Amino acid sequence: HHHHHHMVHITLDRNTANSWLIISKDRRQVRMGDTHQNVSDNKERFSNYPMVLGAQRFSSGKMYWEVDVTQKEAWDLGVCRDSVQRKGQFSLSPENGFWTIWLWQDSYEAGTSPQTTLHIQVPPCQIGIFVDYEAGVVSFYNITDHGSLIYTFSECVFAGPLRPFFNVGFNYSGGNAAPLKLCPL
Ligand SMILES: CN(CC(=O)N1CCCCC1)S(C)(=O)=O
Repeated sequence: HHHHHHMVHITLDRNTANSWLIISKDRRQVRMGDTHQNVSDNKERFSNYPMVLGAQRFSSGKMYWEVDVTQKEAWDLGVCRDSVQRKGQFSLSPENGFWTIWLWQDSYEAGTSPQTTLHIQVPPCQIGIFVDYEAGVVSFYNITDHGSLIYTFSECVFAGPLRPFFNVGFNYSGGNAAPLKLCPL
C-alpha cells in the first residue's frame, strides 16, 4: 500500500479508558494493570472490557496509523463512532458503530455480524489502519508482511465522527500482559 503519507499522530484519551488500564506518560502505550488503577468513574469509561479511545476525532479526509501488537494473545483494533455504548455488554459490529479486527484463540477475525475469518500466513507484530471518510472505507494492513492487505470494510455508514479504537484484551491466561503501542511516523 501507499497510504503512509496520510500518517496521523494518535494519542490515547485517559478519560475513556477502562479503570484497570495503564496509559504511558506520552499517551502512546496502554496495557492491562493487575488491579483497579485508582481513577474516578465517569460516563465515558468502557466498564466491561479493557478498551480505550484515541483523543483525535475524524469527520473527513484520509488518515493512517500503526499499532504494535508484539507477543499479545488477544486484542481488538480499528475505529468507532464517538457515540458508541460504553457500559455493559455489546458486540463489535458496524451496526453498533465499530469497524474492527481482532486476534482471539489463535485466529484473526473481522468484526462483521456475524464475524468473518481472516487469512493471515505471517502473524503480524504491527498493524496499519487506513480510514477514508468520504469513500466509507476502513482497511487493515500487515506491516510485518510488507504491508499486505488483511481486510477492507467498504460501504461503511460511519454516521458520526470517528475515533481510533483499542482493546488490550483480558489477561486470564497470564500470557496477554504485553501493551498496545502506537508506532512512530
Ligand atoms: C477480567 N479481568 C479483571 C477485571 O475485572 N477487569 C479488567 C478488564 C476490564 C474489566 C475489569 S482480567 C483477569 O484482568 O482480564
